[PDB]
Formats: sequence, C-alpha cells, structure tokens
Amino acid sequence: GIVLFVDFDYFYAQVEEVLNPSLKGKPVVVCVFSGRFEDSGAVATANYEARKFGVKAGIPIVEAKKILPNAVYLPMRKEVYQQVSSRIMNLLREYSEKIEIASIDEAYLDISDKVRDYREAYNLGLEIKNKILEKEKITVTVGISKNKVFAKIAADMAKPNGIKVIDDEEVKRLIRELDIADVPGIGNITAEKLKKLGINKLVDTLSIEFDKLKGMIGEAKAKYLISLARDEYNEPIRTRVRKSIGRIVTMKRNSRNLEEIKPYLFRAIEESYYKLDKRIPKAIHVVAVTEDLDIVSRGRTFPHGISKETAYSESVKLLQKILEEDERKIRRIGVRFSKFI
DNA sequence: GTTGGATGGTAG
DNA sequence: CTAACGCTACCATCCAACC
Ligand SMILES: Nc1nc2c(ncn2[C@H]2C[C@H](O)[C@@H](COP(=O)(O)OP(=O)(O)OP(=O)(O)O)O2)c(=O)[nH]1
Ligand SMILES: [Ca+2]
Ligand SMILES: [Ca+2]
Ligand SMILES: [Ca+2]
Repeated sequence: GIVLFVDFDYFYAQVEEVLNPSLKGKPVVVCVFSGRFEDSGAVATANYEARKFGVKAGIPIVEAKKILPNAVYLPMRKEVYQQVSSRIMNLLREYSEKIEIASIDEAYLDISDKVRDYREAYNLGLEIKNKILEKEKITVTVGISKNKVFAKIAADMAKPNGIKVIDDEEVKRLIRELDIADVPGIGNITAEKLKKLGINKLVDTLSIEFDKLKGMIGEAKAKYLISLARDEYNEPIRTRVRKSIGRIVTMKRNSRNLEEIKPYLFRAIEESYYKLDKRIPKAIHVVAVTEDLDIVSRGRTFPHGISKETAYSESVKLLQKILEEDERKIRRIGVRFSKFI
C-alpha cells in the first residue's frame, strides 16, 4: 500500500513562531530550564535560523547562549505544543482513519484507498500540507512511500517544509545509496558498529551473512535492516497505544539524601498520575539520573493496578533501593508507569 | 526451553 | 551551581518461576 508520513517542522520552535510571529526569520531556541543555576538546562529544539549556527536539541542552554547570545530563548510549553499537535493529528484523521500517531510531531497515514497512485498521493500530500498550513500555520514535511520506514526517510530528505514521494523505483535506488546512518532506528551507536562491519548503506546488509549481523546489533535491528533492504518490510499502520507514561525532573543540586530527593520524586509521581488519565498502571519504576549521567531505575509490578497512595509509598521504597544499591549522587529523579489495564 | 519481570541501552 | 532536559517505543539481558 501507500504510506504518507507527516513530521512537523522544527515543532516546538515553529509553534512558538505561530504564537509570536515577530520571531519568524530570526533565531528561536526552545529550552528546558533546570533551575540548577542561571540558564542551566537543555535546548528542546530550535528553528532553522538558530540551527544554522549549531544550536540544536540536547545542547546546554549555556552553550547555545555563547553561540547565539541574541537569539530568543523560550522556556518549553509542552501543554501548548501538545494542543496544536492534537489538533493537527485530528486534521490528519479526516484524510485517513488508518492513522498511527508516532510522536508529538509525527504520524503515519495509510492512504492506500484514498489515492490510486503516487502522483495522486503527492497531491494529497500538498492538500494535507496546505490544510495544516491553513488551519494551524505549521509547515510540515510529507514523506510518501510504500511503507513507514521509507516514508520517514522521504520526510527526512525534504525537511523543512518539503514533500518527497519515493516511488517503487526510487525505493530500490535508496537501498544502494542511502547512508545506513539515515535509516530510521540506526543511530550513532549502531552506525558505528555497522561501519565496523563495512556496512555503509542498506545494500551491504544483504552482503553480510545474517549470523554476524545479529552478532553486533541483536536479532531485531538485524531483521529490520534486511526486510527493508530486500524490499519486503510490510509493517502496518497500527493505532498507537501508550504503554508507559512517566515524568522525570531535575534537582536543584545533586543529593543522596532521601529527604532532599522525595519532594522531586513526588512532583513526578503527581505529574505522572495526572498524565495517566483513567489509566491504571500495574507497574511503577523510579528512575534516577546519576551525577555522571548514568540512568538507573528500580521498579515493581503489582498483581493489580497501583493507587496514587501505593505509588507514593512504593516509589520511596524504590528510591531507597536505588540509594542503597547505587553509590552515586542523584541528579535527576522521576518515575514511570507501565502495564495499564 | 516460552512468558514476565527488573533493569539498562538505543533511537527518535 | 559550574554542561547535558525531556519522553516513550522497542529491544536486550539476566534470572526465576515454572508447566
Ligand atoms: N525537551 C526536548 N524536546 C525534544 C528533544 N528532541 C526533540 N524534542 C521535541 C522538540 C521538537 O520540536 C519535537 C519534534 O522533534 P523533531 O525530531 O521532529 O525535531 P523538530 O520538529 O524540532 O525539527 P523538524 O524540522 O523535524 O526537524 O520534539 C530533546 O532532546 N529534548
Ligand atoms: Ca520527528
Ligand atoms: Ca519534526
Ligand atoms: Ca541516524
């Protein structure tokens, strides 16, 4: 069938531009301030103006402020971005009811029965692009191909404010030419390990004997690269169900003291149980980011769903568990709920 | 020798 | 305080329980 992929352009940043258009065309940086000191924290994202000077997601707000001291630094308003996202995802639903909301900013439509060929798909893509640009002022990039992965790849090639169709014949061309690093699911750690095996594109995966591919990346990514490269890979647009909900916050200073940390842990619990919204988790994990940025987690699965009261007292037992079992001072603390009924 | 649970890594 | 927030899917690993 034919998959159409939407990825909203510089999302949090753009939304801020829609809310304050006197920002458009000059560098905008959306940050998560951590409160540890003046301008501590990270950059959630940045518009392309900012992005031209290396201000991207994940870098400290202070590294960015040295590069672009005069840029606009805006604190992250996820509540707001989520509202816009929700509305756009709802727009998308009126184009195909076979939707998979993949993330806050991306979604896959299976348009197979709304269009006859890729050319009709492209026009639909333009229809969708305008409709969003008209109803939400957000530019997005559309990637259309035979399936999820490739449609995502097309979007990655056209962004920002782009549209790429990757026809059955174009698919084949990329397998041989696309950098494996650009394959969805292939990050730096996997890229590195694949380059260690002479694997640069997809192609060289069909070259390498399966046996030593899983013997570097595990069974899953191995199957994944191959089905992609053999032009099989069908994965259907399945309606997303949220499997875990969590919240994790940053402390004013690293601490090992149970009492200093609790208020942070509870803040997260409260936030999490709120985001849960009618969902009853049977599992809770307290997650701690150490001083050296290792992420550790202690958790517990219950025979039956967890009440907020249970969450509270178990989280503490779990934080105790982390504190006794891990030497390091904790920097960030939070909780995550899974296994909903 | 699967399925579930706890914990950690990877990636987007 | 001294730079590194936030989220969630899926997978890997280990091991204990177990049909
Ligand atoms: N707090 C935080 N938010 C992030 C981070 N990475 C991404 N996000 C949020 C902000 C982004 O606007 C949003 C969508 O992620 P994308 O990967 O699609 O990047 P973005 O849309 O900003 O650029 P776009 O034109 O596709 O490239 O997700 C991160 O490291 N931290
Ligand atoms: Ca995206
Ligand atoms: Ca995006
Ligand atoms: Ca990559």
